[PDB]
Amino acid sequence: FPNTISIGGLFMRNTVQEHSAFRFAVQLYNTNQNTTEKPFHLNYHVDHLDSSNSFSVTNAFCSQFSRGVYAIFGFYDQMSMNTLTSFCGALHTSFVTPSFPTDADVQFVIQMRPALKGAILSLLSYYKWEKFVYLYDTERGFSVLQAIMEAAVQNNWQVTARSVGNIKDVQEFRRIIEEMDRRQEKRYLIDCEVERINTILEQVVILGKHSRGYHYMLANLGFTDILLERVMHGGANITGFQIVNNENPMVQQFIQRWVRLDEREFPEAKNAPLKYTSALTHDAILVIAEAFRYLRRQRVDVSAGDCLANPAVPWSQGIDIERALKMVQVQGMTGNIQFDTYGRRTNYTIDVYEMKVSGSRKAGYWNEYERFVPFSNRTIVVTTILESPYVMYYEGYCVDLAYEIAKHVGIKYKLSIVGDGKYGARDPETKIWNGMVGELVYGRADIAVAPLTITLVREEVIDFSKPGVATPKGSALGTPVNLAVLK
Amino acid sequence: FPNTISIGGLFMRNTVQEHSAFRFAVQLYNTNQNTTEKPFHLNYHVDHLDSSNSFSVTNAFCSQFSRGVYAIFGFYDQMSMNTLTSFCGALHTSFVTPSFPTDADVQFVIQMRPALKGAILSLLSYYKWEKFVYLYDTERGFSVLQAIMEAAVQNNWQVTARSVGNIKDVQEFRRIIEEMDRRQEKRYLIDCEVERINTILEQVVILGKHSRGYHYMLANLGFTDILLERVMHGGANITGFQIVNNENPMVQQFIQRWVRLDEREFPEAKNAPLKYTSALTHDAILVIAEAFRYLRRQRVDVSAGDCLANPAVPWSQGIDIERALKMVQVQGMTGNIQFDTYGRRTNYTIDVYEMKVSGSRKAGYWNEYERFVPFS
Repeated sequence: FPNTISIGGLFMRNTVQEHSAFRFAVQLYNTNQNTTEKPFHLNYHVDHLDSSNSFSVTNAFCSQFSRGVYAIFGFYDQMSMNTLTSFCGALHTSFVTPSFPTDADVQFVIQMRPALKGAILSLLSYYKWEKFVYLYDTERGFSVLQAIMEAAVQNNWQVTARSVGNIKDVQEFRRIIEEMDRRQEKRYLIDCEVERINTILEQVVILGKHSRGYHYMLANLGFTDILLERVMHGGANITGFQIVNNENPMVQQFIQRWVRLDEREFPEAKNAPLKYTSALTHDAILVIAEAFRYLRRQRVDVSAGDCLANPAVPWSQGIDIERALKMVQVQGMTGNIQFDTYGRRTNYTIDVYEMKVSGSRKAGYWNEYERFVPFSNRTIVVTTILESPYVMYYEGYCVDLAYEIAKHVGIKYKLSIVGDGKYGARDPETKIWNGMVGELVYGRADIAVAPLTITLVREEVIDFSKPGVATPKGSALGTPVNLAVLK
Repeated sequence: FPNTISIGGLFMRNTVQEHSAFRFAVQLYNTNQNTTEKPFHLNYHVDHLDSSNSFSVTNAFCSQFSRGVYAIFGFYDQMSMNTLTSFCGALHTSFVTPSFPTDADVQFVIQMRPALKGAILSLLSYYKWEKFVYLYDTERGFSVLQAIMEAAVQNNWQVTARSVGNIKDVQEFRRIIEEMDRRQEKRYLIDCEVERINTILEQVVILGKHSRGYHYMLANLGFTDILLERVMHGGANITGFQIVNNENPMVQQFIQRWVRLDEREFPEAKNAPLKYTSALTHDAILVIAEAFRYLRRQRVDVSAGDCLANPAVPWSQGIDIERALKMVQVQGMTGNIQFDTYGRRTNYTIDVYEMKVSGSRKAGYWNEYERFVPFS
């Protein structure tokens, strides 16, 4: 068995705290005095790669491979995931990563990040969500999206799915929020990156939808990195998922020893909140150390060419190292760590937090076997037209009719005069309705108590009561308004 | 100058007819008896990619690079474009591709699928499309989506965009169509693949939303590969784009010599409709031949290691080959062929077809300088 074991490290951009955690964990493993805990020295060959250039990624991976490594700890993005995964699976080199788990079943990859699909489904079942929105981007895989769609089909849910990964203008976010609010959707499920979640939440705050009655389920293990002070001040319900529990004594020790690090040699240390990815990196170091100690104990011989060989010769010892890595049983900052045959984590203990007015609170926890266990009248827009004797400065015949109708039906109504001041007609060129007909067809109003003449063209886009009151087609107010008009 | 020019071929899955067209065009160039037309013998080395294992793609590209190739004709998709483009740019190896043009500006890649942004925008402005649906997928890049959104912001349109790339259940298509119909959306822009376009058209036919009052603009070259008879009987307006003019004498001669080929030697050539990708492959052979003939004429010397050498030193003659490939002005099956500094088509004409009940009719043509010119 070698006296010193070297591993490769692959870090992307915007990844500085994780690098510090990696180096600090290696230093901690080396510094251990007990020979049993540290039977061999550990070395790293950290390198930085740009996922936007596959050539550079291949060169970095091949430098790591040629220099001689036993395992590679690295990050991959949706762009560079394929290259690293395929090369690692082809050359028989285990790849420990804390990034998003791969959708497909691939060997020689150990993913430190637990999957959120089961927890999300369990929370949706617990909260009894039968109809909601799902704003998603495909930067962490399609597993969650496919699971949500399959569950909705099976359970006959009403999920409004929207891909927000390609949106670069916040006005589109505002339009989406307004359109979905007009449909009376109180429940959102945001499965996006931290910055995208922040943008969506801030657009919500400006739109003023953070009041009571709104529930936001942030499907991201970045609850600490999400800015929601405004939203908690609003009073809306927020549900989040986390894996690093501050009450764990190991986490407390790691944090207390992590703060005293100088910001020069360990940048970002003791400056910003500890990202969960850093905990995953520390746990990855622990997993590698335990696996290699197990390999040494069992007296397994371990001991490099080029990536591009037509007769690709895999390591005879690669399978042994992969098996040793995947059979590990350790306790780390993220709890129990166990991997199945495909390198995915098992025995999750995801902490489910329910944000309260005072602050964040632990709602409960989710495990693979115990499932989830807890720790415990809108104003209706009435579009009208300014025309005597129907509407005057409001008072008039139509105002009285609207008051009577809103009395016969149980509703609260707010009048609004159409900005363009037109009754309505289809433009022959652009096929765009205007006036109150346009307001009703496009959902900007719920009812039009105005002298709208009943016509064949209009009857095909909206529903008229008896001699008439107009409503958008398919609305729930059609029959009540008709009956009120009768009486 | 070498007496024999060798090129590489990288053909992904479902690329049989393009392979046959590649071989046939190379044979046609070689069989020419004119001394000036064929000053060298053209050889090709064909490999088939998997496109789903980056290791396989890199292995194939490195085999091609090592065996010795002056140019590489190939295909790529969104899941293998980055690898081939990066390797070709780094090693100064020209990559002639009929695939979708890259969103970003990259070097050492000659793309000859004309961009549809200008034609689509011109048609939208000409038809007064100030409110329409936009069903798109990202299998050919985000260029069209970005152009449409910028145009909507600038012109105050009311585009309703929907990414149908990740939809695998037709019920989602039906729900989307029903929702847009409840909002009185009569005009659609479907920038999707041929299979997804066919699925969407099947859904609209099932829902009956193909009457005389609906207009569908299929923003995808390959108008002949889309099943439109069912929607044709409905009477809805359908607009499509093409780059191969069937009445072109060169296309006529190629078809005449192309339908009388052995089905064993040239599979898919007979009893199948020519794809625009095959025409682009033939035009790519024309471009390569013209570029190397020009290089020979100017007495430019052109004449290889491994992919991953640190530092990777590009070979000095790659600049000259790329420059000679990008300065060609040749008339092929897809009309005029010229390239700008970034290896994209210029001075290209896109035929706009409005399909009627009687049959498809060439409504007009679009050019960069002269915009949409209807025939009336």
